[PDB]
Amino acid sequence: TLPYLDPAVPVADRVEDLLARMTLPEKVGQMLQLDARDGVGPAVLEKHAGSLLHTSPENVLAAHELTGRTRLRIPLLLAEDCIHGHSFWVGATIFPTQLGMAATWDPALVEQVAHATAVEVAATGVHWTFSPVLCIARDLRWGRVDETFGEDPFLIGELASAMVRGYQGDGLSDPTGILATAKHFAGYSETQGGRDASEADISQRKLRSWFLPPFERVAREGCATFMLGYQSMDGVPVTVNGWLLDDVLRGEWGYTGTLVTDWDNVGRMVWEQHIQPDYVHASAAAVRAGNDMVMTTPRFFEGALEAVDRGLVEEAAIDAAVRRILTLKFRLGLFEDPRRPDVARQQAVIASAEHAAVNLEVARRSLVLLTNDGTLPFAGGLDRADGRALAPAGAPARTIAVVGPNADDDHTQLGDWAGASGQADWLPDGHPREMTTTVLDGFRALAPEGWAVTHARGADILTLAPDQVVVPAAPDDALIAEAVAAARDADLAVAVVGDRIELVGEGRSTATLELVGGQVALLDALVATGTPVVVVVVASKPLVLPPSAHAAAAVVWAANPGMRGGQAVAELVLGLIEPEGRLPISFARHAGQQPTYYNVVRGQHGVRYADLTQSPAFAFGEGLSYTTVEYADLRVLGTEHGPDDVVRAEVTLTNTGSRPVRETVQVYVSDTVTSVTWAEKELKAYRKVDLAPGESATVGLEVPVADCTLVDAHGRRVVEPGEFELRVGPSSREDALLRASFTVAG
Amino acid sequence: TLPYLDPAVPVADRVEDLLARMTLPEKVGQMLQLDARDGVGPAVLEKHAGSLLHTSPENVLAAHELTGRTRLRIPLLLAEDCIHGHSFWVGATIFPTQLGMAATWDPALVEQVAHATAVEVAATGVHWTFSPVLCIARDLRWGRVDETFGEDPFLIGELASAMVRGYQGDGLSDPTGILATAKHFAGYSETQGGRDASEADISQRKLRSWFLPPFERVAREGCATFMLGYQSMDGVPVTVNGWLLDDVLRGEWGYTGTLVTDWDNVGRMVWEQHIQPDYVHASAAAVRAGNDMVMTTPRFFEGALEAVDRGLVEEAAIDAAVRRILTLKFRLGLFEDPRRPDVARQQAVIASAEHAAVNLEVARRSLVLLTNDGTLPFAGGLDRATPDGRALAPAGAPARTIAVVGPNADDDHTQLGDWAGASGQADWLPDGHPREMTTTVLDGFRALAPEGWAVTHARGADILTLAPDPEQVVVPAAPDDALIAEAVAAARDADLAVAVVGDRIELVGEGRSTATLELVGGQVALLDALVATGTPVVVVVVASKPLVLPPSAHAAAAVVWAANPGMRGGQAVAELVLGLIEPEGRLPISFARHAGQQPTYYNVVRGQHGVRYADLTQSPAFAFGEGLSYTTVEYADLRVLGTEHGPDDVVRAEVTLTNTGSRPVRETVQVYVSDTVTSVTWAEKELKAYRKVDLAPGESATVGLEVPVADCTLVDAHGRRVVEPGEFELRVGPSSREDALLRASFTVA
Ligand SMILES: OC[C@H]1O[C@@H](O)[C@H](O)[C@@H](O)[C@@H]1O
Ligand SMILES: OC[C@H]1O[C@@H](O)[C@H](O)[C@@H](O)[C@@H]1O
Ligand SMILES: [Ca+2]
Ligand SMILES: [Ca+2]
Repeated sequence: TLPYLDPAVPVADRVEDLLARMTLPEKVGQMLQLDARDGVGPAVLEKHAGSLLHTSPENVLAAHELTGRTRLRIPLLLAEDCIHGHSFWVGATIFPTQLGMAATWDPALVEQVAHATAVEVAATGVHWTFSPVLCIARDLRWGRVDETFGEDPFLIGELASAMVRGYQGDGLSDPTGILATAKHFAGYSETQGGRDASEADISQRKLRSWFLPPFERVAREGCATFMLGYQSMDGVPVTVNGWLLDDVLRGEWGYTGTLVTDWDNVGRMVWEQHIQPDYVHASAAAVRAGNDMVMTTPRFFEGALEAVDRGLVEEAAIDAAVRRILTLKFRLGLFEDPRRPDVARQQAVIASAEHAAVNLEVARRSLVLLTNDGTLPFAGGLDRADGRALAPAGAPARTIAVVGPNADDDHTQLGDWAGASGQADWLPDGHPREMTTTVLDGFRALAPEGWAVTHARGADILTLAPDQVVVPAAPDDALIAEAVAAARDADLAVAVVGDRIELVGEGRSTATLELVGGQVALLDALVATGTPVVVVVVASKPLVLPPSAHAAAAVVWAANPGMRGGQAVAELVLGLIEPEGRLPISFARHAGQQPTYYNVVRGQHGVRYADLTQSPAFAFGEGLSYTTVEYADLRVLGTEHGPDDVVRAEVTLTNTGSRPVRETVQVYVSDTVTSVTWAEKELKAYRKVDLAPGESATVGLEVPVADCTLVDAHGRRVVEPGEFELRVGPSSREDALLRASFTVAG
Repeated sequence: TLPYLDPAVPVADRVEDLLARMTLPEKVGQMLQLDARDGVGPAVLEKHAGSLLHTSPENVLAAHELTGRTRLRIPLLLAEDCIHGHSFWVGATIFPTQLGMAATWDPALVEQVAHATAVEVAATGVHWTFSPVLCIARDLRWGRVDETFGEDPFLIGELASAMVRGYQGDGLSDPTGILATAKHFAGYSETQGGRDASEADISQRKLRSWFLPPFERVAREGCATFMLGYQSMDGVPVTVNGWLLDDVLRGEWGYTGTLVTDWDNVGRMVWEQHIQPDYVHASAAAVRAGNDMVMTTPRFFEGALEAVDRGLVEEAAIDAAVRRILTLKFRLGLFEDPRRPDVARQQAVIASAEHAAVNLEVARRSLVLLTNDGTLPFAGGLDRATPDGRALAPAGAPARTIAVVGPNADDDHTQLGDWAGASGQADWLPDGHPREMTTTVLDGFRALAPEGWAVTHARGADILTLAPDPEQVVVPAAPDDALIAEAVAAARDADLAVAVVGDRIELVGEGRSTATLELVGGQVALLDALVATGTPVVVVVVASKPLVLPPSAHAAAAVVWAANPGMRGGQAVAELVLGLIEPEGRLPISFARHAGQQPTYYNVVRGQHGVRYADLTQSPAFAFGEGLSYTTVEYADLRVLGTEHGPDDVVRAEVTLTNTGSRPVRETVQVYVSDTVTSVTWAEKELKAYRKVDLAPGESATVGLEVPVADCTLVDAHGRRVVEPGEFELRVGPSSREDALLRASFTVA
């Protein structure tokens, strides 16, 4: 012999050949992507699926052998959520969540993570990861903030671009490359009340301004697939949104990649949005809008059939989709080699030592030290003789009390979309305990031999009940008394607090942003012992911390740091490493304070709620080191530019302290007068700079003029001639930014 | 002639004769509305202003004398904020705020308030009120929620239409009529963060869905002027927003009234929104967009003169604006009668007996009883001997002590709310209105309590002080142990504790949004302590807007929402607590449990994955429409009388109500429409009609309901309001709570 089974015939012909031998039930199924957990058998055979997701290792094998038993035997596309590591492979390297990786501000490192993940993923016979996420964290209430790279469009585009580069490798012929997905196109992250897939009150211009830039960048860099979001946007769900799918994605951007809906997007139009009366119309509408893959809407099988029967859609539309789908499978060589799982390769690469080393580096670089009264690094800092630290001169016997509900919780440390977070029914126990170092484990392994590490759960967070729902745990006096006694008997109290899976993720938005359960009572009682308290926040997203946390000696943000996270936290507290992370997201002081992202649009009357500052608790870009860096002399080198030039500048940094630092210099551009209202400033560039104690460096900086854009009326992204301001410094706080003027002429 | 002074000459000819004699500075000046507080001399003489606002009484007489000294002697328009009464006339009738009056759900009553206000205003020489407010209260953080009629487009249209009818009376010839203003067109109440005039991230469809309907109503009913909002909307401030001004207001609606900007809109485009490099270009854009009156941007005078000289705008665009302004003045007859203030007329009508009686009725009907474990009406309820005097001690309660506590229990300024007296916007009333005209909660209990009862008072908490910014700043007061202990001691020696809690002016209004919605200062500690005494506590909320109440308030005996009830509000609360009146009010707005719970307005758009926040219910603390009486009312037989209707038809229906208790009630029956399946995502339900029913104890009544099919619309994609054929549910009950609502379906083919 047949022509579609001939690797000498071009793709287009083998497509048309194969299409000609397919029924209409087999063409409809070729768009289908079904849940493998409801039976691989009926999905490959009765329905004629083109793809499977959520496929356990046994079902992966079973699917390949059910393919030999179909009539034409089209190779399946096997897709999995490999969100920060091979999420659901029992012994895989699990990395920090995307939010924790964003704090490294290190795209070369994030490339390495995506590549490491791809090597592990390809070994298990999965071709397609639903990753990276390009949503922008603009409402902290949203449950899925942990899955974003934060609140800046530019940083998100940098890190997601690096993820796509790493996953896909060299192309459709790389053995260890996989298909990436630009995920939740577009606007899914800012919906009413921060709720999951409520209405997005987002106009075309608002979408173009803060949501589309990351997607457009990966779209022109070769991201293989895009995934359509759940949410209705200005009344119209993305699945049937011709403006976004056609005029933008296919039209303005010229994107030739493949589209997959989100889970039951077609069905939800019936029973949840109530914009379709039945599954035949719903199927029909999704066909007209230009969908390729329909994810987990089984009724789309008979729905799209009943709909071509009753003439609601022609057969020639189904063909257009099946054409782009089979084109992809043919371009991967899947009819030649279906990329079966190779057990020998699994044993060679999965959880390899060099993957663990990548994971440790991200962990170490992602921790953000937020406050520090000088208690850290503990006891002045430690050296090693890896290996155990030596006790410092004059600190022979110290006790570190590690307390709080997240101190030894390795499930919460891995976060959502990993292990037993719930989307895979084949890991009820999650990942092997030995692969994860909790905060407790980290101090126990690295403390000097004359030191002691004690442990006390000090608070619970919650229990489940029916009204199903989270019941916050009361403060529990015996539990707190025990943690207090441990702190009263120690030199340092390390309180590990945060959230956990029932307060994170899909359907689990939160309204208060506060520590649920006994944690606030715990923190109050720990701080009142007078033992210095380091608050380590292991949580999916930024939380409102209580006053006692701002009275504590130090605060470390760890954002679900993954499998080596506890090692990094212990190294940071002991001074075995220097802090390097910077916030990719602002921390609100109160849920009502929002919006707290740094790029707020000008215009407000006043600067202040009558009852509350508008200053965020912690701002985008901020983070401490163990030294002090002085910023001085920002000079724009030639202040006049045309629309294709580059703004070049210099700033001088001085390490005026006693320890080395890797500083992250941040470059913001402010457009002084704009035709339409615009952000007060936007991040456009950054540079990491290594500085030895006492070393001073003059640093070259650099922003393309073609990036100093806004979206005007009509909706064009243009550079507008006028005065500009360059703002350079260690964070987004205005009292930390040097500034210098420049101008763009026509 | 001169023909412009000839009332025999048709108006358009008089306009055109006067326009032709005007210099360019005189024409630009006619577009200025200047702040009379800054000096009435330069405004009228040097700047040739067409209008003044915030004009003190001595400045009103001065303004007329100055007009006689100008070249053209064009009579001024004197405009004022008369927002719930003549706000800034030292002894005028101050009614409840708009949020207070909305709880009455009574447009005929609201029309009488506006009429009474208009009679008082017109006696003082003011021609034009910047009222009513049509904004929709959709973010409770917003500082101006008290200026709205709540969160429902339909109720806002009803009451805003009543205000416009009352103010304007018989029209331009009516001596007690005044111009109304449809204020903050449009989208000003839902901006980022609930902040004052941040970005409104409002698309065209959303603006049409929830914000435009009440503006469209009063525009076709003849509202004389529209005020353009501060805020930038999808990048473009209303002031220069061609889609809103031309395509909608003057295109689709054919609106022919006069436009006025909000305060310094034009200049704000330079120094605040940063969309204009200088005032010349800001003035030019404002003229190009089609503005008429430019409020309090005095630099518009030079800027527009430079803009014409440099050729940025054509002089004929100025002429167009001056034509519309002059036409209004001619049609009002200001060139024949400029409507001088009248001292004899002031004495006749201001703070009159019949105006205080309208005030009393609004106040009584506005209180909302939200919770009640049976403690109310206190001691079983009282009677009067004398529909005015003290109540008599009832059977079984000869001696009772009432302890009136709380920061707002005796504070006349807070009870009147923003936009009244000493609220800040007028500088000639330093002590506000005369103390004796306002009955505080305390005053009311002291006047109504039977002879053998005693009324005590303890301030129990402070709310705030002011301080300089930790770079003018609200500093929440600490809980004060002595002051708490004094209110605790008063409560322990009492039968009932009436805790009057809320906010005050520094936590309310322009530039004064709130993030937490909680009671500020020592109020929470005071409530905790009071509830723990064992004496039953009635929590009375005198505040501008719905506050999140602490747990102790939900454990108290009863909770009463009063929303700044005006000068008689304390009489009303005392009467309510004593059972001298029945509760009638119903919430025009929902109460959130936490700022992070929003949105909590009843008409939320479908689509959410899940029902609740993982840490918190989405159920509001109190919902749109609810409110208790002192009796019980059953809703029984909801029946749609014929379920087939077409585009011109009327859905009719019956429901049966029974007063199964021992006490009379005026119940507010509420009618909601749900569009079961829509082409676009839409609200789960919307209020479309309501009706008040009187019921004596034991009485039943079958009640007829009608909703025009032409109101069961949605805004589709393409953005156009249409009834979509299909299935609908009719939901009828005493509130917007789904478990209080009978339902019946019907079809619109
Ligand atoms: O499992 C496949 C998909 O399930 C969905 O419900 C989530 O929104 C996506 O994040 C995910 O890729
Ligand atoms: O005072 C006149 C006007 O300017 C501003 O202070 C307010 O936004 C308006 O509501 C008011 O009508
Ligand atoms: Ca500019
Ligand atoms: Ca319908």
